[PDB]
Amino acid sequence: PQFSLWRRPVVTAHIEGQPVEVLLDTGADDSIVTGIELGPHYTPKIVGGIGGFINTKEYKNVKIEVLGKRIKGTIMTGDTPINIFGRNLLTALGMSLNL
Amino acid sequence: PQFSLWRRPVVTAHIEGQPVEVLLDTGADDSIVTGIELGPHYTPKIVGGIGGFINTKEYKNVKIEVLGKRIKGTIMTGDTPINIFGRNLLTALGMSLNL
Ligand SMILES: COC(=O)[C@@H](NC(=O)[C@@H](NC(=O)CC[C@H](O)[C@H](Cc1ccccc1)NC(=O)[C@H](C)NC(=O)[C@H](C)N)C(C)C)C(C)C
Repeated sequence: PQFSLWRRPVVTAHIEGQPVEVLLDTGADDSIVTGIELGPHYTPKIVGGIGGFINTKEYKNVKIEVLGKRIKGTIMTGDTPINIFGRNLLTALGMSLNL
Repeated sequence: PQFSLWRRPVVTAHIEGQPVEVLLDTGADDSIVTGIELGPHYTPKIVGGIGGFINTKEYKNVKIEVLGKRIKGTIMTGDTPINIFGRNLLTALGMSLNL
């Protein structure tokens, strides 16, 4: 898998069985997703960026299958315009930015 | 170079001579920076981010020297909390996201 980046690096991930489209973001410290409900045990958290900050619901031990791999990881749920797979999951997949 | 992503892929860039700390961002289609002076021949653009939109001044063909390569591209000036070098400049550098 190599993303040349001429187009957004989006891929399909299965987060606890749900297919979700996701952007591979090296500029994101965390992974935020909308549209999937992961349940009642989470930690309110806040994440910020261009535009401001949003409130998120942080989940642990989330089962995700992306690019042919199955990893367990932390996902945040919240008011996001696009689903993001941040650096915490990209390191878990062994993905790297190269020049 | 290879940037594994255990820490933020922040690098040093010179935008028309001016140095600035920049985040190489695959989740950014555009490059937005702040604290750099540019040529008042800009066109107002709007840029969306996590939780919001900010007012931007768009400059075309700005000369940039980053990661030892000289490049040219559109950079947006705005009150961004993080200086971002998006895909328009990453592709120009020849960067790739790899698994
Ligand atoms: C916990 O600490 C934090 O929250 C840290 N924040 C971060 O790490 C945040 N990183 C970030 O906020 C880094 C920026 C992200 O990569 C977003 C992703 C995005 C794309 C499209 C639409 C919406 C959002 N890109 C953008 O905002 C770019 C400028 N937008 C665009 O390219 C538009 C869509 N053309 C994440 C929370 C998303 C910190 C740097 C403040």
